[PDB]
Amino acid sequence: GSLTEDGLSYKEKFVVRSYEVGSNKTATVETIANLLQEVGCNHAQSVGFSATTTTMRKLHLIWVTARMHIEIYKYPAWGDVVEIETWCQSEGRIGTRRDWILKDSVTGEVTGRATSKWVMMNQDTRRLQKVSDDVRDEYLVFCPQEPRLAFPEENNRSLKKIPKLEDPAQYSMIGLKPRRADLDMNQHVNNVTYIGWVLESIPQEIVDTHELQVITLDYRRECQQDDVVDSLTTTTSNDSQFLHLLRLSGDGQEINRGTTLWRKK
Amino acid sequence: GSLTEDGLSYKEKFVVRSYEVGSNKTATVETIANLLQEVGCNHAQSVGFSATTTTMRKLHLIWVTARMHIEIYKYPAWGDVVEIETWCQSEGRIGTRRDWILKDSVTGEVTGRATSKWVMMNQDTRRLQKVSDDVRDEYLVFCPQEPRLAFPEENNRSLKKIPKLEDPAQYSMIGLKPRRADLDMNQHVNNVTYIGWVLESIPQEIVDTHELQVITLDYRRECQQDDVVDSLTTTTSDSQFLHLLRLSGDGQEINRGTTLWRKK
Ligand SMILES: NC(=O)[C@@H](O)C1CCOCC1
Ligand SMILES: NC(=O)[C@@H](O)C1CCOCC1
Repeated sequence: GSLTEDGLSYKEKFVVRSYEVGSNKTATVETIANLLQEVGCNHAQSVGFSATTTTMRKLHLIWVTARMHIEIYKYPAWGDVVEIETWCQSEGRIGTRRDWILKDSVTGEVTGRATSKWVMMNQDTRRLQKVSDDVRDEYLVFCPQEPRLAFPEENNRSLKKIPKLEDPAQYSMIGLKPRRADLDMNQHVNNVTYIGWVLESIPQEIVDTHELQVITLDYRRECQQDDVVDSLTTTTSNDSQFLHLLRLSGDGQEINRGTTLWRKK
Repeated sequence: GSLTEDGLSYKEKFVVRSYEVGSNKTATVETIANLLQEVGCNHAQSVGFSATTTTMRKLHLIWVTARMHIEIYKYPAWGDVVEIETWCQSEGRIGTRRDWILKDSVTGEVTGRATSKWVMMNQDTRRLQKVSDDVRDEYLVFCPQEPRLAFPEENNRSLKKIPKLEDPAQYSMIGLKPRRADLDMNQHVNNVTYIGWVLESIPQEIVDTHELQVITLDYRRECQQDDVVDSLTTTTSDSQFLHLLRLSGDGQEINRGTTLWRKK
């Protein structure tokens, strides 16, 4: 991969692997989400990060994902080349945003797009905070100055408020636990794992007859390595919509909430 | 990737990804095993196998992994380029073997090696059988004629008999279940997932102070999408462990194995 000519965005190509595809012989949404995470990581490395700056490290500060929104029009097939372009943007003192555009390498057509909201937090106390001016200036030299949005629309799905699923849930998948493959290099549960856990409570019949078009996921609390999770889903709706909830198996402490939109195959 | 000049083996390079590494910032054994599986699929595609032959499809026959043995000397770091060479071999009517050699792209040094034993079976009845004769012919044109072994030493770790772990196990991880990411394109549990489940019963302290050097795994029965598994481990000793994967209810055996670990 490489930064574009202006140095304000980063591009990388990926060839879809055999174990990365589902029953349709096309990449899963978890494969897509892992690839977005990989291109984001390579973008940070290319401009001297890690995404902590020198000031953030001095104050034990980290960037944390608050929301992830993905819309896929076409899943790349096994063996296809997918090109992803990503960039970051400052959102004042609220936090930062990372956007992605997915394209078919052969045709150049947009096959998907994603946006994520990030908030600043003390690594030890877990206390969120607004962005300091010294930090804001340090990453503004790597972001475009004029707004560049993957989701520019007037009232788009990426910014919609998500409600809390009420008991009883229509569907559920109980006793989900992360294994070592679900942990990143810092022994924290990978953000993509939660996408998988949310989808576990979608019945196999929807999965077999529909394609996932949109997923919006809020991250409220982290699942520890020794925590057990319950995945809850209720139909809110040819299209099918669902409301999701991930909560701890015991006390019922909320860890995630989301919505998915599916279309008939 | 591409087949070598003689067309009897296949090579592919891979750049290690951020989510593919563990605490040591080096690729996990599950990442390694996924890469071997990927180079194996690309080798089959390149010689027209889509690993069923023409006669196997009409007869409802498939190749199934019976044993997987992996020995790693150095795990590639995040960002490194690893080159893997793989080839197949006929083992008479017992079955077939697929071997791999892992190398550092920059130095050309061997950083690991793997071998797998495969058996033939009817995909419906799940009944094993001796390969054939008219099927051996179709495979032998894509394999080297003289023996080429990733593990050539006479009576080596890859061919050792594995015993059954006796209850009570020293360590255990119970209630393991596969999710959709653990399934392949045919809705079967990926063979690499069982490697992960075996390692789940190794205490975090061994993982934090040792590096996995060798793993040998026997595949006895498949875990269905709706099955629950218990992972059992006992120290037999470097550190060595004996492993058992069995169904959470009846205790039906699905895998057995051994791992050897070195102090970091
Ligand atoms: N590192 C990242 O960009 C993560 O926060 C994302 C990656 C895509 O899946 C959702 C979480
Ligand atoms: N397809 C294959 O080569 C599999 O049978 C292997 C892959 C890596 O180790 C576990 C089993």
